[PDB]
Amino acid sequence: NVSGVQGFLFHTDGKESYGYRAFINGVEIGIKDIETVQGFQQIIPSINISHSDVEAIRKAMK
Amino acid sequence: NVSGVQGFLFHTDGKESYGYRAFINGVEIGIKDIETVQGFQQIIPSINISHSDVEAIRKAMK
Amino acid sequence: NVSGVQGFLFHTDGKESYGYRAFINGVEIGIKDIETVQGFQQIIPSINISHSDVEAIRKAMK
Amino acid sequence: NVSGVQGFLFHTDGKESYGYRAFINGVEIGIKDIETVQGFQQIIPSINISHSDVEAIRKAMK
Amino acid sequence: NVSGVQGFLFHTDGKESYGYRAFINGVEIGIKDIETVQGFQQIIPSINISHSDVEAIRKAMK
Amino acid sequence: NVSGVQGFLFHTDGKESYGYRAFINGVEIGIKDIETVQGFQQIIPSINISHSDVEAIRKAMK
Amino acid sequence: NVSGVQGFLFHTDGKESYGYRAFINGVEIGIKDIETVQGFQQIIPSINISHSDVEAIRKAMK
Amino acid sequence: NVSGVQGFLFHTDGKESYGYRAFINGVEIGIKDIETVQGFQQIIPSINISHSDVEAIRKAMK
Repeated sequence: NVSGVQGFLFHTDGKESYGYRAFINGVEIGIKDIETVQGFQQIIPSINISHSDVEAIRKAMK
Repeated sequence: NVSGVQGFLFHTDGKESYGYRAFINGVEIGIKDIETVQGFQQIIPSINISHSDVEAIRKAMK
Repeated sequence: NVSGVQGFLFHTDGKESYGYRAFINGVEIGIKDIETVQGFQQIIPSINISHSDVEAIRKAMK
Repeated sequence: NVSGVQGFLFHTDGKESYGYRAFINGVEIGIKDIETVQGFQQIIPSINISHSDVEAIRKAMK
Repeated sequence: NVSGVQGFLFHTDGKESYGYRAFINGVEIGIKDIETVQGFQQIIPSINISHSDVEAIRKAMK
Repeated sequence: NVSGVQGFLFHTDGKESYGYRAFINGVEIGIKDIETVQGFQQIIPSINISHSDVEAIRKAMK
Repeated sequence: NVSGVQGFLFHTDGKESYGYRAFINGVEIGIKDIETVQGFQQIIPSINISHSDVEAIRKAMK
Repeated sequence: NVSGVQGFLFHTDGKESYGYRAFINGVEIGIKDIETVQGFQQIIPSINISHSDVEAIRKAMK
């Protein structure tokens, strides 16, 4: 993996969107623009996580 | 493995269901929503574990 | 190996069964239910070890 | 990966261009010349990042 | 290598047989039963080592 | 990678040549002879970097 | 590499034989029996080194 | 790479030959015999390095 990035994008398609976020090298960030989502989709996976589950996933990606 | 996640989802098809859970980077979490299960099934395996065996698996998975 | 598990299931088909056990990440456990055996067979190998040899294998997986 | 380089080029196709930049082994640099962009595109990925998201990516990429 | 085992079985086909033995994660053990030999042949290689050479191999294999 | 070398050759085809250089295992060197360039091109990549960008790349390969 | 062995067998076909030797996990040993040579040829490479060069190779495999 | 060797042979086809040499696990050695060159060409690459560039390569290869 030449990119130097490990992690994933996450979002929900449920009624209660939080937009897109990512874990990148163990750091959680918000992604504001569509362009950046598409850019990182070239190099890391993009999965669905419901709003109610984000807190637990945060615990495990710490 | 670009995702930065090692682990697995687990559930039982037996009578005493505990829903879905996962080990994610050595942290055990409960998973509240179907969308999250399907999200993580994109990047980690999903296996069956009896209610009766979770305690021993917990011991191995720190 | 995305599962975060290294190890193997072991059992004997000799007259003197000890059921199924596993080394998971260097930790020995007993597996009580058939469902759990089949689940872990999705991600780690499953080999035969006679009852008389388990003590030596324990020494080496310590 | 024989190059000894992990990282990526990034740029925006939006209105507020910042040219090309890169993370190379966790160091952020600006890239002044087209020849260098084309050189590094031989060994590292090249993705789109909005001007608005660079600050968060910076935080993840140390 | 998902098994968490690195090592090999060894035996001699010469006149002074010592049965089967193995190095498993740098620990030397004797193997008492055919079932165990066949089990481990599923996950580690099995080679020939003369009785006369075991002492030197021991020195290398710590 | 059996060669024990990670890095790359770099040069510019711009008007202002600095000849060939390389980062080899994090050490920057000049390559004076054509024979050596061709030799290392057998084992590491060879990319273009403009003279104006070498200073930044040096910073990141430190 | 599941064998837990890194190294090589070496011998000379020059007039001045030293028999077979090996570096196994950074430890030099002599191999006395043909059976052991053939056994290790299943898992590590077997190359030619002249008697006059063994001293230098020893220096580098230390 | 099962050999436990990382490195390369080097020589020059220029007028000032130094014979064959190698870096083997970060140690530079001279190689006295053709048989050894052919042996190591089985496990490590063999490249051209001008007499004039050896000093710089030495600096990188520690």
